[PDB]
Amino acid sequence: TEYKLVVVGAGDVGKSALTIQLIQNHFVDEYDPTIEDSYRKQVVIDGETCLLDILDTAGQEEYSAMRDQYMRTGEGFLCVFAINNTKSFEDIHHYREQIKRVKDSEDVPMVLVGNKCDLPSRTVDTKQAQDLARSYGIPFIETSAKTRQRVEDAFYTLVREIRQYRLK
Amino acid sequence: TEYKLVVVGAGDVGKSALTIQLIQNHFVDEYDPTIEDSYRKQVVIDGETCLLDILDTAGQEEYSAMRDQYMRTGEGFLCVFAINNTKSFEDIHHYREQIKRVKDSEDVPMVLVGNKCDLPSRTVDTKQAQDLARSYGIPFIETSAKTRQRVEDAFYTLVREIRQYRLK
Ligand SMILES: Nc1nc2c(ncn2[C@@H]2O[C@H](COP(=O)(O)OP(=O)(O)O)[C@@H](O)[C@H]2O)c(=O)[nH]1
Ligand SMILES: Nc1nc2c(ncn2[C@@H]2O[C@H](COP(=O)(O)OP(=O)(O)O)[C@@H](O)[C@H]2O)c(=O)[nH]1
Repeated sequence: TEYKLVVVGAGDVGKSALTIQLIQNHFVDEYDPTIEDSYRKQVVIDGETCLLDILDTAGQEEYSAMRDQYMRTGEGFLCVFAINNTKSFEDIHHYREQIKRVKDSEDVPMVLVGNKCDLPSRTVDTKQAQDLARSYGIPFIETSAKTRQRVEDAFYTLVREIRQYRLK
Repeated sequence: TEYKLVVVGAGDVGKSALTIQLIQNHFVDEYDPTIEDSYRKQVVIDGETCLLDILDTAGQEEYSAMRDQYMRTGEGFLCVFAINNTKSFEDIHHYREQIKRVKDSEDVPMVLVGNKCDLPSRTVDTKQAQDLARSYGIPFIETSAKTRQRVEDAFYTLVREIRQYRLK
């Protein structure tokens, strides 16, 4: 029943930073007497219980067996690039296309995120990213994990996209 | 075709340390003109191409949707405890039992690893661990990522267990 969110994108774009900040602000301790220690942590976003996973394909993950499994399991995807890393923006399309193939679906809940919007060394313009999101039919949000701008907004937006998809 | 190895165990036992050390010693750059950049890194152990994944269930992973997927995908498991952490040893049985349920199999290639054997603050005796491995019918090896003792031996042993299982 939980909303299954997957954060995906190139290395070093801030996927871990964004996810850690989200957890810090949204984790709760839940009483559950059907488990050994009687309490478990969960993340609740916009009234919805959420599971969170990060899909990397670089570094250690260039050796993983699990890429396609993450894409099959995930329900909605936060597609992250960094606004000072043109290659990370170019890499978005590959991840989206892979997700659609693995899920065998034209309709998958996604949000495009341009992270590191605090930085002055921008090489990806807001309009380039807007154009990409418009083509996909999805929201685009600029965020900063460093300055804590729109981090919550990005995850809330994805939760809404999943909720809408579940109504279809 | 690749051998799919999963490293599993409690938090802080040295799963990342062991895996990083293995990769450092066994990664190769492979020529493959069917991919964009023409080269990809792979890990080769005992002549076998291997994929590597780490299954954690604590910390960030207490929020994951992926536990059972790791267990279904993995072919052989390196079940790690630390010899200065009695709880991590007690936790092994739960992981093994979960793996067997998810895989719906009584026969799964595994190796039991007691890591941190460099430490003088031992609370898990070699004989306790030997007894557990004997019950399961699997090898037991003590390792140290810090002093680089038997790290390669642990992964080679698991590769042999998988190879034997593939012959059945
Ligand atoms: N300036 C800035 N740095 C960030 C931001 N988010 C992450 N970083 C830094 O970018 C690097 C990569 O972040 P990380 O979370 O490890 O990225 P991942 O590899 O995508 O998980 C780290 O040094 C972070 O501190 C951000 O919004 N602004
Ligand atoms: N003394 C000692 N420390 C180790 C050894 N392996 C890992 N560590 C330390 O134990 C801690 C946890 O290791 P880590 O690889 O992060 O464990 P994981 O959470 O199971 O992936 C870190 O501080 C490591 O440096 C070992 O063989 N000996």
